Parts: sequence; C-alpha cells; structure tokens
Amino acid sequence: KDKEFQVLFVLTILTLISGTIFYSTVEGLRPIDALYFSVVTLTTVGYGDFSPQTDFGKIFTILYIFIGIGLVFGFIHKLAVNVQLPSILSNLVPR
Amino acid sequence: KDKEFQVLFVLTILTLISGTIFYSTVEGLRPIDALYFSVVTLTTVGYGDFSPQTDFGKIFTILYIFIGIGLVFGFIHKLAVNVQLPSILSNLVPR
Amino acid sequence: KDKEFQVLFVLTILTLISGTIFYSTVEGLRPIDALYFSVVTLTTVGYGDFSPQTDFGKIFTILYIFIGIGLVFGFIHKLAVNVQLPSILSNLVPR
Amino acid sequence: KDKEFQVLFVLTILTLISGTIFYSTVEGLRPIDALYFSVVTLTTVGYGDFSPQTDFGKIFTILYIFIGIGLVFGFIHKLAVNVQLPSILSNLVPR
Ligand SMILES: [K+]
Ligand SMILES: [K+]
Ligand SMILES: [K+]
Ligand SMILES: [K+]
Ligand SMILES: [K+]
Ligand SMILES: [K+]
Repeated sequence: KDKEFQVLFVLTILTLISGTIFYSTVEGLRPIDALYFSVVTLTTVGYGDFSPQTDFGKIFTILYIFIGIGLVFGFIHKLAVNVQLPSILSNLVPR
Repeated sequence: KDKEFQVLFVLTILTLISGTIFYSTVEGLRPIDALYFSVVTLTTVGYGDFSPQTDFGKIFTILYIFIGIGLVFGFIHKLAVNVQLPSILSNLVPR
Repeated sequence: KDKEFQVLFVLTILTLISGTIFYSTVEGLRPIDALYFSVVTLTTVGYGDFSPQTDFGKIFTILYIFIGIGLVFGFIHKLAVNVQLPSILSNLVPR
Repeated sequence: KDKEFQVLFVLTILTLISGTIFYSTVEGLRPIDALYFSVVTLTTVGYGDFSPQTDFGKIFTILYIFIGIGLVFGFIHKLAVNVQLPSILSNLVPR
C-alpha cells in the first residue's frame, strides 16, 4: 500500500509539473503561480485569481481537468485512508 | 466496458454541446468560451472569469448543473478506472 | 425508490428555499440571484459573481455549506442513478 | 458512531483553526474572514472573494488543500449519514 501510494504520489507530481510548465510558458505565469493555479484547478477549488486568457490555454485546461481530476482525487483518498487515518489511530494509544 | 465508456463519452459531448449552444446564443459568448465555461461549471471548478448575466442564463445554469454533474462525474470516473488505470499498469511491464 | 427520490427532492427544495430567503433578506440579493447563489454554493461550483458581504452572511454560509452539501450531493446521485440512468437505458430499445 | 463523529468533528475544528491562524497572520485577514476563507477552500467552493496574495500563503494553501479535503469531506459524509439521515427518518414517525 506504500507502493500504491507511491505510484499515485508520483503521478500527481508529474501531473502538477505538466501544468506548471504549460501555464508558465503559454499563459506567462511565474512558476510558483502556475503550480498554485494547477493545484487550485485540479482540486476544483477554482478561486479564479488566475485563469487562462489565451484560447490555447483554455483548450488545454479543458483536457487537463478531465485527465487530471481522477488522479488528484485518487491520491487524496489514498492519502486520507492509508496515511492520515493510521497516524490518527496511532495517536490514541500511548506506546 | 469500451461500450460503457463510449456511451458515457458520447453523453458528455452532447451535454457540453448543449451548454456551448445556449451560452453562446443567450449569453453571447464566443463558441470556444461557452465550451470552456460549460466544462468549468460541470466539473465544479468555477473560476468565474465567465458567469451568466441574464436571468434566463441563471435559471438555465441551475438546471444544467443538476442534470450535468452526475454525468460528467460518471465519465471522469469511468475514464480513470477503465482507461487511465490500465494504461498505467501496462507501463510497468516491458513487452 | 420514487419515494427515496421524492424525499430527497423535497429536502433539496426546502434547503434552496432557506438560502433564497436568508441571502435575499440579509445580503440584499434579488430572490432569483439568491437562489442561483444558493445553488452555486451547495454544488461547490462557486463562481463568486455573488458572495456574502456581511459577517452574519459569512457565518451563515459556513453552516449552510456543511449542512447542505451532503443533501444536495445525495439528491444529484439519486437523480443520476434512479432517473437519468434508466431513461438512458430505455432509449436503447425501441418499444 | 457518536465516537466516530466526535473524532472527525474535532479534527475538522482543529483544521479550520489552523487555517484561521495562518491566514489571519500571514495574509492579514480578520479572524472571521480567515475562517470563512478556510471553510470555502477545503469544501472546494472557492468563491475567490479572498485568495492568498503572498508566496508563503500560496504554498501553504497547496498543502492545506491536500491535507484538508479528505478530512473535511469525511466529516461531512459522517454528518450526513449518522446525524442528518436518522433525524430525517425520525421525523416520519410520530412518537
Ligand atoms: K468544487
Ligand atoms: K469550485
Ligand atoms: K470556484
Ligand atoms: K471564483
Ligand atoms: K465525490
Ligand atoms: K467535489
């Protein structure tokens, strides 16, 4: 299950890297703003402080959302159940 | 399962076409902006760079969200489990 | 299952009515804008074209989200599986 | 199950407290606006009336979303099934 989580973890990083590179280059965002934008899109928070202005950027975002949500959400759930939950349970039993 | 995914795939396309046509016509968006708006609403990202200004558009959006989320989300999950997952597993075994 | 869906359906209506009344009165929105705002909050689209300006409105929105998401999402899923799905299947068999 | 819900309930409070403190201090929001922002981020509504302006705040928000969504969503579901549902069923049987 550490190997389940590692694969998902890695795939998320690669996914957020892909959005960082595209949005920084095509839409002109600072690298840190691209990442933060990529994270805020794929978790569907969507503040809208950043949003794509070019048509290429709009098209890309369509496909990035559809390809990216299922992964991101899969990692978060794996993180909650296989990492966050056990550490919670462990804190309720003094060793 | 390719036939499960095809039906959902098709139904999503038709759903996004429906929003493209309405928002372009009633709210005046360029076709590409309507589509991008439709995609950003039904995945609940909701940047808000576009949002309906007319009462008809507001009413329509209410019903489009309720009818449209269950489908969109169903396709994304089908896409993740029946397409994205297998291709991931296949990349871990040289043929 | 029509009785499952009816109860949820009703509970959603009552929930959106509650938000319509509060936001129209406390935040001053037109009734139609309150409803549209209530729908856009509880489905977590969150365009932000409307958002509460008063502290009372901010507090209320906190609790409305937590009480309201589980219901709304429950209705949408019931709608997708017990209404939308069957009608889809029925359209693939000429009577 | 009251003990399931209590643990989750508590963990959510602590999570929203953590965001209240950071956003009030680092981003300068009034305590009430930080809380409301924290709640609106972790439920992925994301109105965007508030959004982090500093790079530290942007980085923090990335990790807060990933750590925080799984919890928040877990509480809401526990709330819907173990508290909201039973009280609904109880209202359909006069004692
Ligand atoms: K959302
Ligand atoms: K959102
Ligand atoms: K949003
Ligand atoms: K927004
Ligand atoms: K979900
Ligand atoms: K969601």
